[PDB]
Amino acid sequence: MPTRVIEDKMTPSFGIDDRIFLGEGLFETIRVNSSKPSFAYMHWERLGNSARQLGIPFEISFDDWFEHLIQKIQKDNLYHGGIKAILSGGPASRGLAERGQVSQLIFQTFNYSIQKHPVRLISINWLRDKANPLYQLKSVNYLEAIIAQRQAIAVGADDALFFNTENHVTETTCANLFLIENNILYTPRVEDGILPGITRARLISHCQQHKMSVQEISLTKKRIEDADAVFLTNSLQGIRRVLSLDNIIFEVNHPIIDKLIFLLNQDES
Amino acid sequence: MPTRVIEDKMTPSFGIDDRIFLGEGLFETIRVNSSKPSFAYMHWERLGNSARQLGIPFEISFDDWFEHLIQKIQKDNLYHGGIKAILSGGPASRGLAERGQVSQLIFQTFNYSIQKHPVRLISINWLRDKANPLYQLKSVNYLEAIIAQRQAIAVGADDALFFNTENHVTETTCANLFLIENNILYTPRVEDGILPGITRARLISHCQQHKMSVQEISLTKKRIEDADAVFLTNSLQGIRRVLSLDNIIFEVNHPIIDKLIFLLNQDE
Repeated sequence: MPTRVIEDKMTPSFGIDDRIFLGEGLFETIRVNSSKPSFAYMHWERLGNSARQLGIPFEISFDDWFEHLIQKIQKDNLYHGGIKAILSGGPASRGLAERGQVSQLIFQTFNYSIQKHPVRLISINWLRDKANPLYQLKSVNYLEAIIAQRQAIAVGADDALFFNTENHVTETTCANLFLIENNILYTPRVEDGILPGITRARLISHCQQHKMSVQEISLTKKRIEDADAVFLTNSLQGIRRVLSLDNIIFEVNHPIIDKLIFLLNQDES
Repeated sequence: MPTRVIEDKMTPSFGIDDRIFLGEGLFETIRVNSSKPSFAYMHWERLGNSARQLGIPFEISFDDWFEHLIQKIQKDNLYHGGIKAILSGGPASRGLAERGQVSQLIFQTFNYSIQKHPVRLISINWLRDKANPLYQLKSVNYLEAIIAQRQAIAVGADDALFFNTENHVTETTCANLFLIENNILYTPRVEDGILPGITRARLISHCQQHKMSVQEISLTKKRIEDADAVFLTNSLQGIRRVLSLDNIIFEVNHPIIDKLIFLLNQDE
């Protein structure tokens, strides 16, 4: 059977012959609320879609996936917190284009605090090609993000914002970006070369259900600078308000943001 | 001691809290010939330079490094083959900008096969910014290269050639590139966003020593399309001849290539 969960016997890890050491690995970071994994299906779907694209087996049913998440939450006594799933290409013979016959999955829980202070961003100087497939995969290849976040921290900021080679905004090191102008929501298109976030997707669905105008379009730096508000989304933090980008301070409050926080919070899927 | 070697106790690995699983890892691939590692110093120097750039501790002296290599060669009965050194950021608390207090170093030996057939390359469609620091580091973040290599194999090619956002050649998935035009050697500049190869640097040195004109300059796709010959360099395979890039076919012979193979082989 071509996908193996590595269980505790005490924390599991990947062996040195695993292709995850060449970067052949994917992850999902799942919020746990009241001992229940939030949006377990959407995380499974995305992980499987990405695995398929990379040729990595992902032969674990949704029910078994969900059961594994529950057994981890129960064993580690988690109520609120997170679970990270890491899928490796697996042990394989040496060679860049070799193929792991059996992929390996590890689950790990953690506890963390939701940060409520608004975030300070800096723009990164190097650009991404929207055609580079790496940027639509939640992979283990995060050094770029690490370097960018360290630069942000070095200059007094919290996180870094990337742009593509058409000078359009994509995302930060860990979150999708939204802005609000004249009570209309804007966010970069999937085609701008972003990670298609689950939280982003949920927020768009909520807006559609509530007939709140939301536009998926290519956004220049000037659009951000001129926004009424700017905020970020991800599964662990939900919506995070943005105080500034480079030398531009924003108002952090908006009724649309409070409404969206409420709606994301009520979701028990 | 902020750098720990993980020894056999048999095979060692990194723990799940290690920042290597976020991509914070560097490597060196060292050729071994008749039980002797090749250019151990240049490999140590590069890894140290990169670790310093990333803030990963690398408190291992060259003598210590060399001793580790020889001990591993001996223990594994390695005569001809390779040694891969992997340096991880190490265990750390959760967070993307957290820092490993103690980096971890693991050495592994392997046999490998020498491939001498002239290679067929394809050009990759997505471009890299030369200002993206990733591309000058020999890191564990090789998924881009994996995807590219798989595309090359799908159409019966051997390797894939990357370009930067100024439409200049950089490197392949595993090797630097050189071209010959009118008996002059040309190779992309380090500033074009390439890994500064050891084999590349050795070749530049041999050319200088033998009065061979060698130009480190930005190269367009057209320059390569018009080249007399094209070849690749890395530690394990040495000089590799190039038969084709996309639909463009090259003569694989050139007197300069023969001379350079001779000169690099004394060293190996």
